[PDB]
Amino acid sequence: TLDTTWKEATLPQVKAMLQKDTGKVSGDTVTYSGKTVHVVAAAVLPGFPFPSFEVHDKKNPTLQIPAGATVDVTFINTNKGFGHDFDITKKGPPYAVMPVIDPIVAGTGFSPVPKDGKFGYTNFTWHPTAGTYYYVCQIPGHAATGMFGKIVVK
Ligand SMILES: [Cu+2]
Repeated sequence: TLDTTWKEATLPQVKAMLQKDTGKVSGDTVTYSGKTVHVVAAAVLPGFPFPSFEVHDKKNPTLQIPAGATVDVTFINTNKGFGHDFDITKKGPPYAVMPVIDPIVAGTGFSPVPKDGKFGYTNFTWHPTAGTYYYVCQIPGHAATGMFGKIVVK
């Protein structure tokens, strides 16, 4: 039930997609509003620390999403040498080297490692129920060393 469908994007296409995130930054939180919201996350953008996810040009920010919203997530793997995944779970940190995060409520399989000047990305839709969730990478050791962020659906 994980999303294992990866589309190819060049760097300009990646940038264009990153700019489509509909959240507003305050502090270290990205707040979304409206009936449908579009989260665009990337794994380790240039200039950002490994390992981390970036959303709206912030490092592992907390995503604030309205209860009742349909969440369209775009996940892009911009990180050379790694096939990061993006999985949403109720299980919080700290994470084991091999995270035990079932059930995964929405998310992806492992992404392709970047190649041919191209990056893998994917889109999935999530209809969350109010609560605190986390977006996590399951590549061994990544979540244990900080590759995760929080989602507050309220
Ligand atoms: Cu990772």
